[PDB]
This record gives sequence, structure tokens and C-alpha cells, in this order.
Amino acid sequence: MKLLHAIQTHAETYPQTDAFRSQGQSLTYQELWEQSDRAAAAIQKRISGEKKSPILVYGHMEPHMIVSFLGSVKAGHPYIPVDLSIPSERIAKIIESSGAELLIHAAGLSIDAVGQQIQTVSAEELLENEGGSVSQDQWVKEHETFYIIYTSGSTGNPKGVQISAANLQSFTDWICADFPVSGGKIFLNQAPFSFDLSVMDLYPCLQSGGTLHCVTKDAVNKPKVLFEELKKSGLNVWTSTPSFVQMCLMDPGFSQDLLPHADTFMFCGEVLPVSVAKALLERFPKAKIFNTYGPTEATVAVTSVEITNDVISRSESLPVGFAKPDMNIFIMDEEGQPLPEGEKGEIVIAGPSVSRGYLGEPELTEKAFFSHEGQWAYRTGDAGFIQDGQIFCQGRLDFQIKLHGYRMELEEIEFHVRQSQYVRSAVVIPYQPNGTVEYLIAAIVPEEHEFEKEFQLTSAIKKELAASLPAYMIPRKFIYQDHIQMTANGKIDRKRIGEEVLVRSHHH
Ligand SMILES: Nc1ncnc2c1ncn2[C@@H]1O[C@H](COP(=O)(O)O)[C@@H](O)[C@H]1O
Repeated sequence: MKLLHAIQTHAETYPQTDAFRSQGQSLTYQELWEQSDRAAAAIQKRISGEKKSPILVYGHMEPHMIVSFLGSVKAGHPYIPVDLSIPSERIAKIIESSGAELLIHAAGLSIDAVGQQIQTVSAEELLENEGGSVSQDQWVKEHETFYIIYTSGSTGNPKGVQISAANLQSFTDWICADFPVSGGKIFLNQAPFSFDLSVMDLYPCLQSGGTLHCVTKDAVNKPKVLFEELKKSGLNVWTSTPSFVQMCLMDPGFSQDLLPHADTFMFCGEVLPVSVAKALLERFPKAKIFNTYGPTEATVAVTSVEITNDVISRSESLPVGFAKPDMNIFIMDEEGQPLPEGEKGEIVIAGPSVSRGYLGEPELTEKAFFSHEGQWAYRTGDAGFIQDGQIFCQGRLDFQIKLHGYRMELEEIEFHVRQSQYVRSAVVIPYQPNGTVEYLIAAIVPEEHEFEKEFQLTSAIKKELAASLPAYMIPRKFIYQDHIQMTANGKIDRKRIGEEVLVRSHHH
């Protein structure tokens, strides 16, 4: 049963059961379906169906976000989710390359909001349309794009991963069946919908008839409020990045007693530290922990493995598990040949979860996707190895990093930093003494200025970067110098610059 038919079924059978909950607001399955059907109708009156143009859905975790997501696919348009977290210029870039002809913001027209070069409308005024609706044949289907999520692009511009219904349906069927999340449970949603991790809870919940429960950025900053919301949520499934749960764990009160009904933790998008797993197994004896791996290009996650005490003591580094049933995952050397067990190589993913590629970016798709031995495959850029059918992720081959669960390209940050009128060159160094990245240091060659003090220059640049880059991509520290060290080849000497940056670190 297709995701959409499943959502309609629940709405027809259990209309009054809650589908969505966020900041005191609730949306029943009937309200969800009937509203998304109305938005879908309203949408077909403002844009053309000639193309399968994307529809940006802008907001945070309002009930209107999902009502709009569903409205787009039901109208026949893939949607591009955009969090308030994403700044205006970046939003302008997504618009520009996506070809999107409509932007819906779940909240009322934000006052003095940054105007965009696109037809803009609030979810509210969309719904004031007659009680119209769309016919089943309009809904997105098969390999037509369902959603498009943009991630970091090394060339300095976000690239959009196209996830077709089939893609998602493959992901959703996998989660709902092979994980104890079925049964109409309450799912937590912490990740903004602009990140695909959210999809791990959003749709398997909707397909299984569960109730989604959001915890917004407001509650996230005020620990007390958060734990309170979590306390009342009565959640059963916890889906988030390991980083977020790690933050919660710092509070001794975060335990089975705060969440008596919590029984399933779903993690993905980043390294799940043994310490986090170890700890969770302690404060939540009634909940099983799952570690899953995968890139956005392969629809959230394609590997899986329950984390038990047995597994913890069996390895210093948690494995990412066994390949999704229908997926074919293997290790390939540089030459592009399959390696044997235990031998380190690059992770490649082939199967129905793989995205057709980057929207309007053929050359990029060209380098990353390809037809392996039938299956459509993807070069993850992750180094790794398999052992007894169990996959292990071991680092990066490129300049793509993970900072507190956030995916980003050092070269993209360098691009944006280099754009400031006060910058000539820029090199971002990630401080990772051991395994994980702790923060970023920007090595900059400034143009020429009148700023009396450095902090003023740093401030000016950082104030600029806030318009094109999400806050988490802006380097914490900024150091300045005269020249960017280069190697023989003519490449940027990142190894040497890092050493430079740390030496200057001891000079106060
Ligand atoms: N479970 C995991 N354990 C370790 N690393 C992971 C895991 N899941 C994802 N990653 C890393 O995060 C990257 C994907 O980022 P994203 O597109 O935001 O999901 C993967 O290519 C890995 O580098």
C-alpha cells in the first residue's frame, strides 16, 4: 500500500486519531488528509502542471508544514522542505536552481520577511479556497520525484537530492516492517524537515498510523521546557542524531522515568558513540537501540543493527550494521574493484533507495551515481569495510564532514567565506584531535580594511556569512594571515595549515 493510500485509509478509518502534534497544536488524520487535499487543489490554481516543478515549503514544525508537504505531492509536485534555520541567500539559491515556481510558508507572512524571487503564499490563504480537492491520478507516483532535500555542495552551492516516491516507499516499507515501530506508536520528530533524518520518523509514522510529536527549536534551547514536553509527549520511538540524544543524556533526569513509554531509539546520520549506546542501554532498559547508516542520496539509511550489550563489548567502534534487505552494499578500492572481507575500501550503495541524482546537476550526478551491475549505485565517499555481512563506516575520502550531526563541505564554507568583500582567501580547518570534529577554524587572508580591531573584522565577516550559511556552518574561530600555504602540486596544504592554526592557538 503506497504511502499516500495508507494515509488516506487511516483518515477514512480512524479520522479522529492524531497524526501530528506540535507546540500544543494537533492535527487529526482526517484534518491532515482533507487539508492536504484542499491545498493540493489550491496549488494547481497558482502554478502550471506542465512541469513537475518543485514547491518550497517553508517553516519549522507547524502542522501546516506536513499539510503542505502532502498538498504538493497530491497536486503533482515534489516539495522542497526548508527550515527557518536556512538563511535568505541560501534559500534564494535553492529557488534559483530548483526551478520552483511556488513557495508556501506554514506560518503567517513573517513581518519584514526577506522577499524572494518566487510566487509566495501562506498555507492559510491557500486553504481559504473553496472546499475543492484533487483526484487520485494527480498524486506523485512511482519514480516521479516526491521530495527534494538540499545538502552541502563542495562548489559553494547546495545540491538537491531527488527522492522519488518509489525511493521513499522502499525506505518506508523497510522501517515499518523490520523495526519495532509499527503498531500506531507516538514518534518524536526533533530534526527539522529540511534534513532527511526527519523522514526516518515522519513517514514511517504516517504510513503506520502513528502520531508524530515534534519538539521545536524553542523547547530545544530551554532544557526544562524540553524535558517537560518530552515528559508529556509519551513518545515510544525516539528518532534523532546521536548528537542530540548525547546532549539530553548530560541530564541525569533523562531516563526511562522521564519517558516511561519510550521503547525504540532510531539513530542515523552520524557516528553513534559507544558511550551514548552504552548509556542509553542503562537508563532505558525497556528500549532497544538501533544504529542505521546512509547518505541523503540513498534515502536516509540503508543499513541497520540493533545495539546491545553484546555488540558494545564486541567492538570499540559500533558497526553500522547489515544492508537493507533489498540493497546491495559492498566495498570497492580506488581502482573501482570489490575488496574481500576486512579489507578497507569505499562504501558503494546500489538498490531502490538510491536517488536518480542531483536536480539540474548532471555532471555531479555523473561523478557519484552510476549503473553498477544492474542496480543504480552511489559512491558514498565513505571509507569502510564489511565483516561477516556487517558493515562498518570508517571516515571520509573527501572534504565533507560531520559537525554535531550536521553534514557540510569545508570547500563550500570556504567558498562563502571567500565571497565577503573583506576576504581574499579562506581555508577552514576542522579541529578533530581524535575521531570527531569539535569545531571549525577559518584561516583567512583578508583583503584590506579600516577595522581598528580584529574582532570587528571577524564580526563583519560572520555577520555576512549569516545571510548565506546556516549558523552551524559558520566557523567558531577566525584567524588571519598573509598567505595560504600550498603544496608542490599547487594544492592547498591543509595538513600544514592545520598545524599552523594549532600553533597560533598557543599564542595569546
Ligand atoms: N550510523 C552512522 N554511523 C557513522 N556514520 C554515519 C552514520 N550514518 C551516517 N553517517 C555519516 O553521515 C554521512 C551522511 O550524512 P547525511 O546525508 O546528513 O545523512 C554518511 O556518509 C557518513 O559519513
